[PDB]
Amino acid sequence: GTSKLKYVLQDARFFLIKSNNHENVSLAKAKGVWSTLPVNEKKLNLAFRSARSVILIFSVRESGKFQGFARLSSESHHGGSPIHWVLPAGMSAKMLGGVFKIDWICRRELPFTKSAHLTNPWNEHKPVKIGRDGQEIELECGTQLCLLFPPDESIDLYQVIHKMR
Ligand SMILES: CNC(=O)c1n[nH]c2c1CCC2
Repeated sequence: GTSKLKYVLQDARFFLIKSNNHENVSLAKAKGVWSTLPVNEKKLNLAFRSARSVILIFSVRESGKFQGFARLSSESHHGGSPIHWVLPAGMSAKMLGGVFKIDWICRRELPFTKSAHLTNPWNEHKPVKIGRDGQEIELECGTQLCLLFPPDESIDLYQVIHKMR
C-alpha cells in the first residue's frame, strides 16, 4: 500500500541531493547517513527543526536517474564514526559538515524519463530533475515525485512513523 508513505510525507519538506558518484549513495544506503557542504547543512538543520519530515531525494550526477529517498532522523552531528566518502579533486573530508542520520524510505531507482511531468516552483518551474545539490523541492512536486518511485517492499515505515514528533 501507499497509506503509511503518504502519512510520512504529509506536510514534509523535500531537498534534491546531487551525489558526484554512486559510491557515496552506496555508503549512505549501507550506513544510514549523509553529509553535505556547510551551506546545505545549515539549511537542512533549519528544516529538520521546522517540519514533521525532511526528505532527501538522491540523484547521482550523469546517471539520468534518482537512486531513492530518505528521511532525516537527526540534525547534523560531529564526532561519530568516520565515513570514507569519495570527495572531489582537491577537497578534504573536513570540508563537509556534520553527519545526518537518515532512514531510507525507498532504495529503488526512478529514471528521469518518468518525472518529466513534474516541475519545481522553487527552481523556476524547471523539471524536478534539474537543480543544484540542496535545491528545495516544493511540497506538491516533492510528494508526487516520491509517489512515482517503485514500491520498496523491504521497507517498514512503522518505525519511521514512531520517530515523528
Ligand atoms: C556525501 N556528501 C558528498 O559527496 C558531497 N556533498 N557536498 C559536496 C560533496 C562533494 C562535493 C561537494
